[PDB]
Amino acid sequence: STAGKVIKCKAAVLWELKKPFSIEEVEVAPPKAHEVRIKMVAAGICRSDEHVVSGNLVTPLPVILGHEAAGIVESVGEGVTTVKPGDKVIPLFTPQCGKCRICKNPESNYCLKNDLGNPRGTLQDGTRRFTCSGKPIHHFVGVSTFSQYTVVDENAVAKIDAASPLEKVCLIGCGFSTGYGSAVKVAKVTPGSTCAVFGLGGVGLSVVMGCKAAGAARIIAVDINKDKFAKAKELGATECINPQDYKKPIQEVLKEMTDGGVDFSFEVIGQLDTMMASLLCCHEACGTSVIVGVPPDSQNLSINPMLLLTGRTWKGAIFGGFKSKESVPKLVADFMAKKFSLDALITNVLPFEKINEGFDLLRSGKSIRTVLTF
Amino acid sequence: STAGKVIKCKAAVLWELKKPFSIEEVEVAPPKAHEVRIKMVAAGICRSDEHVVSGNLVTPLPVILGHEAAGIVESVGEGVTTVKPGDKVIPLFTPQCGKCRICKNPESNYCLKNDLGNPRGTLQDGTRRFTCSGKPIHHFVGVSTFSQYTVVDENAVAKIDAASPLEKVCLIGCGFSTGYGSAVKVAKVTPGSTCAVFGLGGVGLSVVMGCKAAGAARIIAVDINKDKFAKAKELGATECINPQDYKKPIQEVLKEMTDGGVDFSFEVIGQLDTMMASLLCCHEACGTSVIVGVPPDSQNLSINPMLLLTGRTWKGAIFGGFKSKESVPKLVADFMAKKFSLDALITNVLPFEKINEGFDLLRSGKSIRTVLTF
Ligand SMILES: NC(=O)c1ccc[n+]([C@@H]2O[C@H](COP(=O)([O-])OP(=O)(O)OC[C@H]3O[C@@H](n4cnc5c(N)ncnc54)[C@H](O)[C@@H]3O)[C@@H](O)[C@H]2O)c1
Ligand SMILES: NC(=O)c1ccc[n+]([C@@H]2O[C@H](COP(=O)([O-])OP(=O)(O)OC[C@H]3O[C@@H](n4cnc5c(N)ncnc54)[C@H](O)[C@@H]3O)[C@@H](O)[C@H]2O)c1
Ligand SMILES: CCCCCC[C@@H](C)NC=O
Ligand SMILES: CCCCCC[C@@H](C)NC=O
Ligand SMILES: [Zn+2]
Ligand SMILES: [Zn+2]
Ligand SMILES: [Zn+2]
Ligand SMILES: [Zn+2]
Repeated sequence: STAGKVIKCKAAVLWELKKPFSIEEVEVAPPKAHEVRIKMVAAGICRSDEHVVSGNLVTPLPVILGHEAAGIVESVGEGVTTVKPGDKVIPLFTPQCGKCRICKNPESNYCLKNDLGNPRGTLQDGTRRFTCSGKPIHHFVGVSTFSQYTVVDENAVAKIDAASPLEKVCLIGCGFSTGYGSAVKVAKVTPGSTCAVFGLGGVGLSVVMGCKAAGAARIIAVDINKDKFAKAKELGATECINPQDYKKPIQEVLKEMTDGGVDFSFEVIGQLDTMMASLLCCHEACGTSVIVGVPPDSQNLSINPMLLLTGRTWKGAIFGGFKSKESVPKLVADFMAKKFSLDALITNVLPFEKINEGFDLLRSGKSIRTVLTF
Repeated sequence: STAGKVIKCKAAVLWELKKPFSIEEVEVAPPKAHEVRIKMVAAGICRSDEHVVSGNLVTPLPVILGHEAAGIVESVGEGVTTVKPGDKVIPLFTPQCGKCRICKNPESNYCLKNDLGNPRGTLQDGTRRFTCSGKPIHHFVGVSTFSQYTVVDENAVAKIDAASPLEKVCLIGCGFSTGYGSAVKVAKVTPGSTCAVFGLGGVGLSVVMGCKAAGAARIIAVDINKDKFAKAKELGATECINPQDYKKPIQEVLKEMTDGGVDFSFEVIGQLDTMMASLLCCHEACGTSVIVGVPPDSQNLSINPMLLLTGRTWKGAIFGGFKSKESVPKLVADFMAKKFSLDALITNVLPFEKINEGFDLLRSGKSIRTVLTF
């Protein structure tokens, strides 16, 4: 048994910005009251993990990254009632404490227990459960899934269908839920409408899927990488455009294609130029622009408020606006009923040991989601 | 009769920025086939008219301003079907053509026939109906109500209850509907929510009324002029604060008062600093901030997109988001059914000829709405 004991296991540790992950042996303390230790089965590689490597998203180093994952509960601390050993689960980078102002508000999901805003790199009690040869190792957004075992707070873990294929449903831990929810729950795309989606990674394609589920008439997929277009069309895009092809700014291109602008635009890249273009490309009277991509820390846009006065809405969200713990089981249940499929988003499957290869596939533009198997 | 003939009458003309209006003898052409010539009865003085005088809102000069009004139809073009000579009517500075993409969208109201953004100062056929000593004068927002007679497009006039008191319901032609709608329709203020309203002029007080009607639990009225506070309390505000009383910026004061920020914030002034403060004072995870005020023509806000990414919604609207021609009769009918009262907003009544005194009252902070009688 490992229960009650310190586990020595393999993890991918980032010691320095802009450097490869190091496969280290690390020490993983057992779960305290209201904590859950998880044995990872599958972890996806998301651009947000790469934002930390590049220094675009600041969090304390050294760190174990990883936040899109599925696993099986090895054990639970005192007081835990919602999961138990052997349950299939998905760790929640956005917690759902169920008690804070935000958790009680039916329209919001950014729980006050998150470690996203001002990152400390700990669990909710303010300490770390990882050491690598006595040196302490920071957590990432409470979940740190690029390790064979991790420890997370009870309110940051969801119990899912016992029959769930973890190598696929890990995507519901971040990329798919974020993209799909940004369309169906944050934008609330109306049927018959026209949508523009900027960026066709795992998250952008899931936005395409959500717009299709919502009944959009037109979904205009925008990417500088034309290799992304075939999958975008497969998942419901009606047209694909590459900004590099044009002398005009892409917002003007989109407005001229759509009788003055789209009804719903989504920025799913994380760049200020495209966030501006996404806002400007939605119709000034009836358009809604949603920020999904995470911009580099603390860089500003110059905004003429006249852009909003005529009737536009500009908004953003974390995790597709889904309240994490109650939504994740439902989305997995939808997956099990084949309401949507995730296979098209999973381009590569590698053993955990090949994390760096999986990141290079992401940086190269060649992959959508690489899933790491433990 | 005057039907089919040029009418000679008086109008208040603005010949130059930052100068008084001049009461001039003008000639008003008969209406063309889908136009309506109206005899004015009552016109309100809105800050938006003063924005043109001060150069804050750009429009071609020389011009006849005025857009908040009620009157009696003198004559119609032959293709007119929705009003007749003798009907009471409110001119619509936002038209409702009933045909365009925006008019057919249930959620939007900024009809494509508008002369609001990028104004030409004409009627919808691109021509003008006013002359002074035979030389043309520009219209304002399609309506030009500071004149004893004006001509408007049919799609920019609503027929109202023949029994209604025109010296009161003229406010439904702008200030009241804009504020009220901004709360109930644009923000969709929810029962038990907290709201902050920046600016307590006729429009801001109408936002206070709307938040109260929607059942907000707290309505924090913000004004640098504390003489505006007693009326705000009368109309539903729970608290009134003056930013100048505090050592910290008003957004931080409001966040600390409201467990992290209001659910709905409204900027009802037209200044960039208060648009920023209003955005920042709504809660980062669940807040909605609405721009109502008209910003000055040449200025930008500096916005970090992270402000929206956590879950904020930022939007603007014209005329409270009301589809003008269908809504204005219903709001007049609500008034006649005693659902709300307008008397608190009307602080001064003056003859048309004393228009410059009415603007002086507005500029000195003394009035809410002055209504001019013809
Ligand atoms: N808000 C959230 O809850 C949330 C959650 C997950 C990820 N994200 C963010 O969403 C964004 C997308 O993540 P992903 O994993 O799908 O990324 P990805 O790197 O797989 O995909 C991004 C896509 O954008 C394209 N692209 C890059 N620059 C472009 C430009 N200038 N113009 C047009 N296309 C461009 C790329 O070619 C790529 O196809 C990232 O910023 C990520 O951090 C946000
Ligand atoms: N979007 C629309 O359809 C629409 C329609 C009508 C009016 N408006 C606009 O709404 C705004 C308000 O119109 P109004 O007629 O009520 O104006 P108003 O001048 O009567 O009132 C504005 C109030 O804001 C207060 N104020 C000024 N500066 C302030 C500051 N820095 N901090 C706090 N309070 C401040 C003033 O003391 C005053 O009470 C104007 O910009 C006007 O153009 C917009
Ligand atoms: C609020 C800033 C945090 C945004 C980045 C979150 C990211 C780690 N989540 C999923 O990819
Ligand atoms: C497109 C912005 C122009 C808004 C000016 C509207 C104003 C004239 N209406 C009422 O005050
Ligand atoms: Zn919570
Ligand atoms: Zn992610
Ligand atoms: Zn007005
Ligand atoms: Zn129209």
